[PDB]
Amino acid sequence: QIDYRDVFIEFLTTFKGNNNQNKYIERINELVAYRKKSLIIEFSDVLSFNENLAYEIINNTKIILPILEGALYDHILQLDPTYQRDIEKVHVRIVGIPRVIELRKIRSTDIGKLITIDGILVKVTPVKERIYKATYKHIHPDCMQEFEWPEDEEMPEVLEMPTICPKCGKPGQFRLIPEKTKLIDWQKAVIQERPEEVPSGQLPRQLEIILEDDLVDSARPGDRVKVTGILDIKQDSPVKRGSRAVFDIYMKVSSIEVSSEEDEKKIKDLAKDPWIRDRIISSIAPSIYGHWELKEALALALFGGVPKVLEDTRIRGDIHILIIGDPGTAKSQMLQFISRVAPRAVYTTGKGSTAAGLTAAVVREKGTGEYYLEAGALVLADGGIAVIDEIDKMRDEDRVAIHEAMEQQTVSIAKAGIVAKLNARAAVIAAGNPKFGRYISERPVSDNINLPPTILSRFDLIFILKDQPGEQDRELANYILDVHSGKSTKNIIDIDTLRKYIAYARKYVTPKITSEAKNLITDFFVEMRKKSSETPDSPILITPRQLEALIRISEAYAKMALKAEVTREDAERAINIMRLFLESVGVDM
Amino acid sequence: QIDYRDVFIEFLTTFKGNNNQNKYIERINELVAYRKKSLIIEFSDVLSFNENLAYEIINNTKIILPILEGALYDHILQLDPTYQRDIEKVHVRIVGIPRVIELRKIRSTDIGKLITIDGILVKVTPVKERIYKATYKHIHPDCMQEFEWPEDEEMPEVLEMPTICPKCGKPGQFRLIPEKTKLIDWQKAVIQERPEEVPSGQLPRQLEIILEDDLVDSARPGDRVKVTGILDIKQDSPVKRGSRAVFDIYMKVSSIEVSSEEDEKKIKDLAKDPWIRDRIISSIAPSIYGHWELKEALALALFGGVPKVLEDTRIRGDIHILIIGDPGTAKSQMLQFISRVAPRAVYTTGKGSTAAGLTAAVVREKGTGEYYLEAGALVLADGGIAVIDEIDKMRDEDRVAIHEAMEQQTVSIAKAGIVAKLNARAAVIAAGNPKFGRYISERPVSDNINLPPTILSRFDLIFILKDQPGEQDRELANYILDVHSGKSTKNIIDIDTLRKYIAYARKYVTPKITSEAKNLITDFFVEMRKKSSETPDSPILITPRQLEALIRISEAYAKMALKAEVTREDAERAINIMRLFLESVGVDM
DNA sequence: TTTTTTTTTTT
Ligand SMILES: [Mg+2]
Ligand SMILES: [Mg+2]
Ligand SMILES: [Zn+2]
Ligand SMILES: [Zn+2]
Repeated sequence: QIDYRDVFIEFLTTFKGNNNQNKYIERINELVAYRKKSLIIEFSDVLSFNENLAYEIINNTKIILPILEGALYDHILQLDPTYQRDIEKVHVRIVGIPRVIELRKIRSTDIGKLITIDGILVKVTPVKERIYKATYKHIHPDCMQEFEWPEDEEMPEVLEMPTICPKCGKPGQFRLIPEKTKLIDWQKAVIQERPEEVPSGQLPRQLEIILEDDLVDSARPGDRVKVTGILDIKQDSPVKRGSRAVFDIYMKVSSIEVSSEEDEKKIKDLAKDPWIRDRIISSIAPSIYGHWELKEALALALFGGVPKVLEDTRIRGDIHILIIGDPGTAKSQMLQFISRVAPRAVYTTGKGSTAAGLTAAVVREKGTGEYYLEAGALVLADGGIAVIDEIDKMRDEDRVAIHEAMEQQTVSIAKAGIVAKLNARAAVIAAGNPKFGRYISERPVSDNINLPPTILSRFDLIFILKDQPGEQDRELANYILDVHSGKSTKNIIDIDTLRKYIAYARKYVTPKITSEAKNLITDFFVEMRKKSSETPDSPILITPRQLEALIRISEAYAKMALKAEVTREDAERAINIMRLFLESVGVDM
Repeated sequence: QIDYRDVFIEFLTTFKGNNNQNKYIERINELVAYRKKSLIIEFSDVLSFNENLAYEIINNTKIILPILEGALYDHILQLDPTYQRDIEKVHVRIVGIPRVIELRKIRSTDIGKLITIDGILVKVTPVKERIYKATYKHIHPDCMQEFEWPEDEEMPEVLEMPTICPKCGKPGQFRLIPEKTKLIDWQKAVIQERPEEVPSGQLPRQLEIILEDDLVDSARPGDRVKVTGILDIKQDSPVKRGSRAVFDIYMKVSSIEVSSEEDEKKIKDLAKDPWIRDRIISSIAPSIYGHWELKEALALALFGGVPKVLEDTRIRGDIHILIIGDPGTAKSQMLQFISRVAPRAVYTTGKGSTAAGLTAAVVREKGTGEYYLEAGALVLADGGIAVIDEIDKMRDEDRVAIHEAMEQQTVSIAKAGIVAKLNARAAVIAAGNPKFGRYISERPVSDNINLPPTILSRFDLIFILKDQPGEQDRELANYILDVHSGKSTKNIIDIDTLRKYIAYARKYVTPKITSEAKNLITDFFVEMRKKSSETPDSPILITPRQLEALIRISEAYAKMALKAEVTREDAERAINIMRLFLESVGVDM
């Protein structure tokens, strides 16, 4: 019963963070500048400042938020009167709730309480409008009266029409007036539990969440998010009894977090090391012995090149890697590691995927009867990495559907009266086996690969892996047994901070090509083309695409060290890595 | 007539266990400490204590269970007052009901009586909420009153709305109030009769069961369960009568069990025998003469290895066995025995299965038109054993769908806008015939097996069975006729005990590799690679997977004797069994 | 009819 608005104001105005700069007065300072009508407050901060205040938000969230939000609005008005007539209400979002519940463990006792759920966003609906205060006209020749139907109460989830006119007391028919109705933004989304918490032999479960007002379009499908809000039962057709007094539960989101300053200096400290590139390479798949050249190639694909957008066309900035090897060469283990360290990645297999599922699917809604597009794997991976294991097992008629997405980075659909074009700017990493399971050194490269030259030319680097039992078996066996014994390699960058390093580099680094790097790349390309003409029967063709691979690889090397330009050292590395690629496919220089 | 609450309370406090330890008193505090809010009792113990109490439960179940619930709740509160305000209702479940009825023999006379049914779970729905006490607000300009609609009575299965407002006596509009409504967890499951109970030439029958409150998520599909509760008729769509006074039936589950301390003593006593490993092997398929190396191999697959989960990757712990042999070599008979003895096994046929059915299928839901996922055979066998008979009869383009699930133990689907990953951690045992039906000694091994090297490397052990007539025919003929004569081999562990032994071993034993075992395994693997390179023509490749096979087999041998360490003795056995596998495929050592 | 994944018969 004690007043908390005064406690809120002093907490907001007076608070000391770890940085010791009064974090919480800068957020409200930016609140009036950009007019976002939403404030983020950490539960750890309010708990430290006032234990009693933190509890009251947890257990009395229903009747403490409108009071608390009203106090904040008055303080905002005092700071700047211009906020009036621009924003009517300001929302306060609380994050970091200790009450975290697994999606499968939700029971009846959790209804009506503020909880937090971690999951994967799979579906988003277009933004719509919801009525919370309607206006009606009594169509009865004596009334012609206007009244807001739900008095001193917002309109419930199910729309209800008045039966007795409050202005005359007589029944009849009522007409809604849209221009006098108050609306609010409304969006529906579906949250799926993470594969980590799925029990054995069970399919994952899904939960429906509702986003309103400024929370709409705050995330995209495939993201990993944490949602805080209140659970409630869902009503769809209350008019039809139809027995079965059983309801499903939904969630009203109060705040959403999508998966800080101390990370910047931590990343900058790593880049200061002159051997940062070697540290990153050594940190790729620490459980795999050897394969140093493959680890270097996979590191480049994670960073990628610099895309170019021009007046008339655009140039692909992503790097594609293809690996062919004998079974048991740990090709899949490295691909699994890539899908974990990448900030955004989609893992698919050759046999378990279709052309429609990879790019886009045209699906007909049974109710409406209209066709609409469904995002494929490549579309969902835009701006990230796409992994296609067992690519050689895909049907050739089905594999050609990704030819344009791999180079033009677009998906074109002309089906069922729908013509559309979707961006698919995603790097592709693929693995497969030779034609006869294992590579045969007694036969040419032409029949060993068994892939059309069109798709091969789209890959920047192609590595052929040969399992040759030699003198390294003892070293390999010792390394494997140490892994099984729990021994772990040291002096490596862990997966969590490595993911942050890649995300920062891909966002704030854009290397430029210098004059000295141009000469080295130009000379190598001329020699590469001349050497290729010696053998025309090989299925590997040196096209102008290979020249752009040199540029992309060179930029990726500079981006690893957070450099602002491509020097001659990066060009030398780019030439060296492709020399190994050419040697593997049988081209010697 | 008389009150049994005093008898019930003293029954728990005065009952004596097997060794006079009062096996009910220590359950009460466990319920209090863990707040499990559910207590189970045994009918035979109740019958052994007081015959009158047992009859009243078995007959007047609908009027004595709430009475015993109240007495139990009072006894908990006095034992620990803190139990209040956390659990407002405690359920008591009775098991071991003598009234057992087959699913196909249910008649109208059994309706409303406490009965027990044994069957197989097939379908489970997501957990929902059911209203048992609602709150309404009369939307009439004069009432604005809130009341609980069902007075002194639970809300029936049909959602019924008040017609006359009790607070004012007038009809009108009533609005449900979810905040004041009381809910209860609700789940729906389908149970199927056992295959051995189905009459000749008919499909198995199914029954619908309802699980509520703590009984939700009590089992997974494919389990064998025993459900006890009251039968009742199902009212689904009573809005329109449409004649047809015929109704279905459903069961309200009161207690459920799936598929003990006495068994642990028996299991531990068996492991004390030094020759337990040989005793266990002799118990595998007692009706099959010979094939000692195959029985030993099948025993290892039942126990398996130790899966390793690291911060960046995970290692398969299951063991895969492949058998190729001439027809009539009892391959199918031995595989059928494995399905019976394994705690969780799925039997499939190569011809009677498809790629979608083995791993996962995307099906368009008819009600909404939206695609969703259906678990395949491998997913349903997670944590168990998958048996694939006639693997050679599968289409090659269709058999490759299980390559990922057999090594990475995952299933990836990218179809119709659905991207998902599922765990398929199961062991695969497969059997098949050579290319020409029977093994041809003239031709090499490569054309006899007729399988790609990729799938062959996935199998830890491969055995080739040759039906060669010889001097052993008389011994085989005598053994078969003795089986047909009813004679049974003695000194073998029964199938029921063996299943319990395997389940205990797989849950509480995690062997570790010692230094001595590491040296023996490393030396053998190096020798294997050197020998394989000398003859680069065999269809078997010694990949690094073979090294991990030795580790998994070594752990399985230690796990068979409930040993916590892998001594040198287990390494020698693992090396010895692998030697026989190599000699079978013609790889001399 | 139409696109899609699936089991099935039959164009
Ligand atoms: Mg692989
Ligand atoms: Mg057979
Ligand atoms: Zn009126
Ligand atoms: Zn009333």
